[PDB]
Amino acid sequence: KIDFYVSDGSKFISQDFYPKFSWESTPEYAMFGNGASLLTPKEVEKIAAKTDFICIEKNHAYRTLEFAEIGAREEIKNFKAIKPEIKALYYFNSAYAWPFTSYNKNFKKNKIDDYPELKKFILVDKTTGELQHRNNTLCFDVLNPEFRTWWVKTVAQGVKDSGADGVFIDQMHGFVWLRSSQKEEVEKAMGEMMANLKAAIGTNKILLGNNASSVKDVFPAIDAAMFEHYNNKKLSKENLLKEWGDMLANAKAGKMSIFRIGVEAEKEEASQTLIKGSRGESLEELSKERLEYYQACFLIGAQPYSYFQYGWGWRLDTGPLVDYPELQKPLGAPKGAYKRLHENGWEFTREFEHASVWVDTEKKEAKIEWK
Repeated sequence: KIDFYVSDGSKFISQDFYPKFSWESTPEYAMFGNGASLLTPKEVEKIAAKTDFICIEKNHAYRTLEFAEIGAREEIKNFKAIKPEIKALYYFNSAYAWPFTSYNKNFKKNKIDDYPELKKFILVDKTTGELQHRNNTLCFDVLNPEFRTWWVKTVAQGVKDSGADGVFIDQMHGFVWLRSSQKEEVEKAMGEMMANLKAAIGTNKILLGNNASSVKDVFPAIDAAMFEHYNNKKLSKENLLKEWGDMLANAKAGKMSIFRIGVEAEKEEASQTLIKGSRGESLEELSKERLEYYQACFLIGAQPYSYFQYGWGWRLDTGPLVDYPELQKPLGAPKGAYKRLHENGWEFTREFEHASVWVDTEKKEAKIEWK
């Protein structure tokens, strides 16, 4: 059992441009943005002391540095100055035309008709002739080849401008539910756009596909994938079990996995009715109560170059600054694959050099015993 040992006895072959990795403690990925401001230097140290593998989210500091990719560029620079080994990822959505970057600034209801060349990249509602939207965010059309070329170009420009080590690509679906008859064409178009992005990107850049581990046409192009656990089904005992096999398959293919948990996805009765700072306090408390269970779920399936993300959202103030001491306890190399304790139960165990993991994904209990 070596630091690169895959749970099935095979060996992980990292590429040279990948993030640092070790089993010393629970490996951590942090992903965050704050539309309001840049991180203070103290906050950069807090996050940089937690993670060597970070991603800046869709609107970071846009309200004070005008454009999200300028926010990202600022954090890339601040983190790498103090920790040159840190990898920092840009963010870009494949589907929702968030107007936070310079690249997307014209996808607004007051600017888009000044840019007919860009409007043509968007899905139109056939009955009304109006643009499809969600809270007035428009929808890219992956079936449109001029859009795919523009998008690849735009993503590469953002990575290059920001100096990031790669990009987190969010959304895989291609709004297929609005064009269900062309599901096959949507899926191939997505895979093709992702393949073209990987080729256009510098060959030392990490391409991370959110929820892409099982997206057959996209998998060949990505170096990394996130498991986002955005709903109840994703958190089901059956899907956690599936995901452990997916993490193995990612490892075998040379790819990184991010196992992200946000406790907001539980819809715990604890948060019902609450708003503002009060809702925040309840979600933080819930993250601290649930950490052992969710840490165990990751550890059961952990492979080399897999990382845990934790909190209760995607912001600077939903986890990265929060002290979770169990994520810093000594872990060590795993001692082989997990075990399903007995047939048709949902208890699983795994042992590491400095810890024993038990988790019941049916009754949502866990115990990590630290040595």
